[PDB]
Amino acid sequence: ASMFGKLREKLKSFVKRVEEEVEKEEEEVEKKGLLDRILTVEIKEKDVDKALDELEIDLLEADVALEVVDALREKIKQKLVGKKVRIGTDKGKIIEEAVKEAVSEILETSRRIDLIEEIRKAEKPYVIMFVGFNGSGKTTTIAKLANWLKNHGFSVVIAASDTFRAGAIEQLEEHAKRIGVKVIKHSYGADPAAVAYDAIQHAKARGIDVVLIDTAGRSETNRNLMDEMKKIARVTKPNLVIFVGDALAGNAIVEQARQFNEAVKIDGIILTKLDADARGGAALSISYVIDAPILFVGVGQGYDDLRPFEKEWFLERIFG
Amino acid sequence: MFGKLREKLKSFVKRVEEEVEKEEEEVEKKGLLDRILTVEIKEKDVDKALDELEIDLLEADVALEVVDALREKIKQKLVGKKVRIGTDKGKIIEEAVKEAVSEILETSRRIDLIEEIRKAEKPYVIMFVGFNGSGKTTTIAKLANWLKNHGFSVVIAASDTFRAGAIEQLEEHAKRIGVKVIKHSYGADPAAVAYDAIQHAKARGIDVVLIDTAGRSETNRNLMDEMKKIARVTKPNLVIFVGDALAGNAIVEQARQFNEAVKIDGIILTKLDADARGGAALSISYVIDAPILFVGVGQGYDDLRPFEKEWFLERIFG
Amino acid sequence: MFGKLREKLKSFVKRVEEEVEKEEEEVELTVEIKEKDVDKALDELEIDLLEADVALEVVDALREKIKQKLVGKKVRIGTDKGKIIEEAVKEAVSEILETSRRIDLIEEIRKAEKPYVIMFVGFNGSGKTTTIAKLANWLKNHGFSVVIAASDTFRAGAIEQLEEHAKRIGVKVIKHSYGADPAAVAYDAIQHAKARGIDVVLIDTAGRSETNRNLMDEMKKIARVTKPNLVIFVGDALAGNAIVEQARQFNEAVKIDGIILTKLDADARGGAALSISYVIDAPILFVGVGQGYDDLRPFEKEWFLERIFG
Amino acid sequence: ASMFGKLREKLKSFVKRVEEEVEKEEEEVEKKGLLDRILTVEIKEKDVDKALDELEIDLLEADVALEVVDALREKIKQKLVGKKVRIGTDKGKIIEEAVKEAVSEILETSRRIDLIEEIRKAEKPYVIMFVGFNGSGKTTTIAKLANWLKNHGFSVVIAASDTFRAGAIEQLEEHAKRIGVKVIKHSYGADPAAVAYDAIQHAKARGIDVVLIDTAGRSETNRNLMDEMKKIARVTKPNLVIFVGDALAGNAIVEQARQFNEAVKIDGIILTKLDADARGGAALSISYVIDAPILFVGVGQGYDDLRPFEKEWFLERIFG
Amino acid sequence: MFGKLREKLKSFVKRVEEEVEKEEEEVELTVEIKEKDVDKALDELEIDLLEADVALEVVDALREKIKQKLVGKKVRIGTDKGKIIEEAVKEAVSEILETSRRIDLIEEIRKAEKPYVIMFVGFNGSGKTTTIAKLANWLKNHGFSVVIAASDTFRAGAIEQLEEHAKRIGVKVIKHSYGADPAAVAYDAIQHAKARGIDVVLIDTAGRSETNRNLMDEMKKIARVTKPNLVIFVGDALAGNAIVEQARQFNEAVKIDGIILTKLDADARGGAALSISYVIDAPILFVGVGQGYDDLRPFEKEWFLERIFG
Amino acid sequence: MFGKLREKLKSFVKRVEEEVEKEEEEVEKKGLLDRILTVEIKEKDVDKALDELEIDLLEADVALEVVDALREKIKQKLVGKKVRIGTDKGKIIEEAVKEAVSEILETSRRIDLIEEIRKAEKPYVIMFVGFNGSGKTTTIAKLANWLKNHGFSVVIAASDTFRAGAIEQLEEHAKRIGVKVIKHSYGADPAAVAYDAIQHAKARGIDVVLIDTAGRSETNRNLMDEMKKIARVTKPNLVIFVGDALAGNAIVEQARQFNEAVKIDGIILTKLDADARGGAALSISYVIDAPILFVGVGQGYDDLRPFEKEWFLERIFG
Repeated sequence: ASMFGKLREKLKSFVKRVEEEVEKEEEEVEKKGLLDRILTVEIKEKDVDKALDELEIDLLEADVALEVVDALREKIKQKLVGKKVRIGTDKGKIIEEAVKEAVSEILETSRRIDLIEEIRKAEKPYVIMFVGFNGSGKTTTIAKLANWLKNHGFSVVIAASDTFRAGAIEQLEEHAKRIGVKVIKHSYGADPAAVAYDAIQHAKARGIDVVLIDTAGRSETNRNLMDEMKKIARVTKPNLVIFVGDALAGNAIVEQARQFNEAVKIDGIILTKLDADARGGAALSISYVIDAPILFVGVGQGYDDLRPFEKEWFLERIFG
Repeated sequence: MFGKLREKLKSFVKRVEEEVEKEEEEVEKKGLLDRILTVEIKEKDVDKALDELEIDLLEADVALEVVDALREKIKQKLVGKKVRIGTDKGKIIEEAVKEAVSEILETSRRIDLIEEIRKAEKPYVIMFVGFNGSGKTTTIAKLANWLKNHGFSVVIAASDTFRAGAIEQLEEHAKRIGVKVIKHSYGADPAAVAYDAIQHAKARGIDVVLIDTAGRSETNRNLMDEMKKIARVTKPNLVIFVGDALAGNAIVEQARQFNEAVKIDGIILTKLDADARGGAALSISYVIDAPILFVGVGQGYDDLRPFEKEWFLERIFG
Repeated sequence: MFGKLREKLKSFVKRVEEEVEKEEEEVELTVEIKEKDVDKALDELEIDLLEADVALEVVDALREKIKQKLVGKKVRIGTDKGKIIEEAVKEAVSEILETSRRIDLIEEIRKAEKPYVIMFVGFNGSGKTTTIAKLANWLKNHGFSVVIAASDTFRAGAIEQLEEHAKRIGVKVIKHSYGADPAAVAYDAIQHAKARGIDVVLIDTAGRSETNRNLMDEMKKIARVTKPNLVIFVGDALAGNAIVEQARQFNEAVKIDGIILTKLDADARGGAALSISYVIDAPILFVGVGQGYDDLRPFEKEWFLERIFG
Repeated sequence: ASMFGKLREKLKSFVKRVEEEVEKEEEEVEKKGLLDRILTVEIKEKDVDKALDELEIDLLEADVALEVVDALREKIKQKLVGKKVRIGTDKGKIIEEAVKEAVSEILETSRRIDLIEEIRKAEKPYVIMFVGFNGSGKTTTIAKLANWLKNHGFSVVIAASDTFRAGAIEQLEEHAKRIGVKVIKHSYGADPAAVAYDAIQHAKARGIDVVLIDTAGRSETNRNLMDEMKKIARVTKPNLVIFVGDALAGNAIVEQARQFNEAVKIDGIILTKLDADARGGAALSISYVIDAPILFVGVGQGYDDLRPFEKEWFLERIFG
Repeated sequence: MFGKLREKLKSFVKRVEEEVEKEEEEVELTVEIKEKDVDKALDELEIDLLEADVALEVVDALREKIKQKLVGKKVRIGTDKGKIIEEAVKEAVSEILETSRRIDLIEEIRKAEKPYVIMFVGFNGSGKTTTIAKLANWLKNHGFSVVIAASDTFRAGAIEQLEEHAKRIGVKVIKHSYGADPAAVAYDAIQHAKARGIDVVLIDTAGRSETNRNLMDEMKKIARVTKPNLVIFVGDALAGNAIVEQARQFNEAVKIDGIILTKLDADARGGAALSISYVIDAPILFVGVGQGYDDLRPFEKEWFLERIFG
Repeated sequence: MFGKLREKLKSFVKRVEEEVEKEEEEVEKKGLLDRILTVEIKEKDVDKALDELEIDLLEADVALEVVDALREKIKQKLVGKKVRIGTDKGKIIEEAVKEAVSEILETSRRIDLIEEIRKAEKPYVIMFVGFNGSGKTTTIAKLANWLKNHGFSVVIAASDTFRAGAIEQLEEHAKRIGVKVIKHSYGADPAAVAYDAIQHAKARGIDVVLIDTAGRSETNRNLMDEMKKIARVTKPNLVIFVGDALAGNAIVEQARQFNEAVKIDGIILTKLDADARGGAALSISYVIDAPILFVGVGQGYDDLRPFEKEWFLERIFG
């Protein structure tokens, strides 16, 4: 549980800095003998500004996207400046509350997504396309989501559209064998869209609820991964596009999502290896940047270690 | 040769046949054979088969754009069509497919090379684009020969300036057929060399200028930007994309890339005689909306042959 | 130096001179230069210029100017045609070097609310790191306080070199740990300058992409964070087959305000140096003509023209 | 503790196969009515040979070096063939005992090394050179060994001869700061041997017991990592050369050690991330191939998670 | 086909013929070829052969043989010099193709305790995978049972292709999971062949290093595990600037017993094909002269010589 | 220029001085100044300083072999040496260092180029080895000029067959000084071209053949094997390694690699005038046991200058 340790440390450091400025403000009032007229201080811009400048530095070093750093700064500044604190109250809690609110607001996307609700109301099959670079944990995630879907009453078939990774496909089939879901695949190096469109036809004929599409995570010979993704999305017309990312790649995940998003619009996000994320700045940033909710998080190597995302659990982890 | 594509078009016909058969058996059931002599193909008859054809065609390297256009050209040529109960549906259905494929090979311009040249103010400038290993260099030698045998004078610009090997090869074949090669020093500016060739052609009253271009980015780097610069400077009458037909997994995407930089007027496919798949070759004209002008069906100078849509269709449908 | 450029401009002038003489000797009070006198020479000039790394855009603008100055120009018989033609050409070249805004660095710093923030862009090997040290020295010698941000965070070597030079000339370098966020370091440096009333902050930036993401995006991020007063492209004049394309690329991401060309003194072709300002629409501010600190010289259009013609 | 799971599974499978052949042999005796004359069976070659052929296949797939596969086969064959088993005894235990012995014999190197004993008897400083490719965990290991050495009464200095990795050096110094040991370093890209020779001079003058040399784990521009290692070894004349390897790189660790060994002779081995090794074939093979004992193993991310190697703990892990 | 080789051998013959005629016409019962008659032509032959991909070792051996056959040779006046010289040259070339042991494959299989194990070595693109299928077909057509080990474990594509061809010709392929240990697969295949009384096991191997370790080491490991009856190098005849070096490399790790050259029919230079057997000291066993199964032909020295001379 | 090396040799002298001073102060203590006029340098006086010099020299790019040889040549030139109490030790100590450095520059053969050529049976064949960017090509042009100005006829073989750029450059400079360049087509066999050059020289009675060689592996590939093949075929009288002196982190290791393939007889260092470090330049002759023959101290033809050990020592010790 050194989880989000670096983010937590920088937010903690900000709170302390401001707290100490507020404390000087109180002592000034006490010293000047103003206690016969005033028992509160009003947080001023000079109490926060340097602390805000250093938070910008610290958060950028902690992998927080610039956009999110700016949104956080202004929310906090707006919540604090002019805020009245009575001498002898816990100023730390008042300051931390503003930060916590700002962070919580950062986690809001213009759409929450109830996966089960979305599938139930939809004309079957409900088609989910996965995007992401190799190493993100896409393949395992798809098996785990299949398991979760099945455990919730839905039938599922998987399209192996990662056609050039015979290893990944073999893995995919072993897991799918173990959970009783079918994998549709063609020959090595097959056309990814044909494979997926095939899995869709299979789903229609056998009345399967959900089609999950495993995709490639690198470009093969002359044609962009992004182009291939657009072609799969044109052919399969997904109900939902999920971006998969490795929480440990703090230096790349937001940018990876940005690249995919420009090609095929992301509806939802899944973060793997989150339990091992000792930093947290990227994970905190991604929903905001892509304006898409995090649907699931990987917190272990077991099938039940793919958990639906809960905002409050995430905040608990950041703040303690 | 095109066997794969032909295998797939063949099985689609078979599947539609089986559905039409059930349509007839259905008429049989209601004991209406005594008064109804025809059934009309319904969408329910072609639908699953069309989905299967989409799969099959994508796996055979047919571009998405073309697969979608084919589905609709066919789906609409069959649905509502009346067929005679008891006859062989095979001819009829295959006919519609054959038509759809034929329309797919229609581009918005046809190009009569000799006619375009004669009417044009000399020199007529032709720019070739394409990646290396598609036989661009040899193609340019062959096309030069062809133009001469039709009475045009020709000069070639060696604007593939970083490939000394290719340039040597080019001068050989050019000396062999009595055509001049204009070249500068190693690593010269491609546009400068081609512009130079053009001034020479004006001065000496040459009919045709062929610009041999690079087929890879140099260190500087970008191939597409280099092609843009050459087109800007030389203002080509005609831009021809050269591609190796055996590269079914690439050739269409190659053309798309060049097309975005400099608009392609015509296509030449090499090694087409050896193409036993044909999805890409079938796709390229539609995707780029440019006619295939010649095809390479051998290693002889006279194996670069004017493209005929009809020969192409025959090869497909056997 | 600019030898190749000079040789081809000279042949063009002599080529037209012949046609003009050959028209003075067609009369026999004035002779008029005609289109037929400049065309073939212009076309050959185009070939020659392209071979000397002159950007096409610049080649075309030169054609246009030379043509509008010469065609229809009437000159007295007996006069020196070669010199009149060359003067036209020289005017054309001089206009090519004229940018939509000359820039007085010192004036811009003084009239600006401190700190004046300069962001450098360019690829590695362009002399960026050394150039920043020299510019810092120059700025100090005109009585400005200076601080340098080591935002080239993945090159421990270049940062040591920077710190050594800076120490010599009494300039502080701000740096974080290895591979730090470049925008964070620059922002930090700016907060310091504010706190210390420093006049100038120089931002040293990466010159390659990391196992990470586009150099171009990184530059945009830095620019957003620091809101530079001035953005300066650094380029190596010997890279005639590259620098103009380099600057186009950068200019696309973050608008360039001025150019510094290094190793200019060794440039014996010059087409690229002649082109770069016109193409990016930014003045050349300093040129590097040696390895000494005083070898980063403020740029003079005149000096450049003299090197080109004679 | 899916630790060494794949190796364990293949050895288990071998035991079962032979056990079933022995069981048929017993039933044959019982069936033929020979119980009035014989109450034991003698394991024959035909009882083991196919099982031995499949063990060779299985062990090669489990990353066991060929050399070790051959040694294991012959030891087992020799222990089993002609072995007398009384009907009604536990044949499984008898067969497993032979396998366990063979495996244990495989772990014997012509030298065990008592590190503390070696340092105490030596003219100070005792110089240890580390070799290994990047990603092996060399740098962290050196800090941890420094800690262990210090906790055992020895003073320690570290040479930063990994001169081109400013990141790794910074890490190295943070850890060394935390445990109170000095790091000697020069400028970026400095000569690795000069740095190490410098740390040795420092050690002589201040009477430090141990010098640890952090080395590069990749070739820089034109000159082989192996050449650089030979040059460091010529200059520093180490008392001990330790090869560091990432237990998770089952496909490479034995070969990595082989390459280094040919250049500078390895005295001892350290395996990191062993606790996470779900295979075990390489770890089992390395001592034998290089004829060098494993001195320490990494079983966690804490400083006390670098543990002295014990053969019996290793066998316990393999067999259960 | 072998055109380049033919052209240069022919010019050498004609060059010496002149010197010999020019010596018949110096007498006037016999004329003796002298060193001064062959030297300059030999030196020019050396240049020409090196340019046609003939290995230096082979060029030198040819010099030696041609020289020992011609110098001091006395020929009757009136005789055809060109033909006598050419016969010498032809003998030299023929000896170059003679290896320290011709090999009768069928005989070796029959007289050997089954299974006879063949291990193939070579780099990707040499036609190894296709060649193994064709060799399997050939072996079956002579009444041997065959099984193939898919030890090229990191190429899912090539293994599918293999399995397709093999299925056509009634041959089983043994394979494990993706990226399996190559030696393990081959050993497995051998245990099967034993169990099933199969005559021949063909081992298909990798033709590049993985994110792993040297192809050459992998080949040694496989050879140790399988103790091949025969090791066969496969090479693409069109790779004249590579194949001999390829075989040297392999031969160094695992001794090669024989060679198969593919695409031989398209080879219009031939220097490498002429060289490979002499250099590695192994016979060429089969040549690929087309895409049909019957286009893997047993190799005939005579056939090769006829293609070279006429 | 060589400032780094000079900085380090300078500080070693200073450290030995300080120790010798303590030796004298020690004599002072025992009140023996009245009868003893000299002290002899002991190993305890040079030891720590020699360890420091090892560090300093390694960091300055001095090869290990040379650092070790220097330590011993010095340690043995100083230990046991008597110095005069009260004088300046600086001259004395520096003298020993200067000597050690001088011996380090001694190779087992000296090479008089003109003399070796005159006595040899023509053509005298010289093979150049080295990696690209070390100025091999230009060096060969300059050396050609020099040979001519000393009355030798020269032909050059263009065996750098895959670099059309370099070959053009070479022909220019060669035409400029009236020397012939023998070349074949692009990508020709280097040994064939050089052998060809040699036959030409015999035929036309040329004194000297200079073989321009490749400086990188081609796709085939190996550079060293290619050099072996060329030496085997051409049987060089002399093999010269060319290296850029500014590459202090590489040049010695480059020479080692070539030396292992084909034994180097002499060395030419380019851009030496710009070398402000000098550890590598100081090291190379010893490591390879081959004399530096010429040095490049400028861009002029006459800036390729015969090497003089004495000039070199002066440059170091100022």
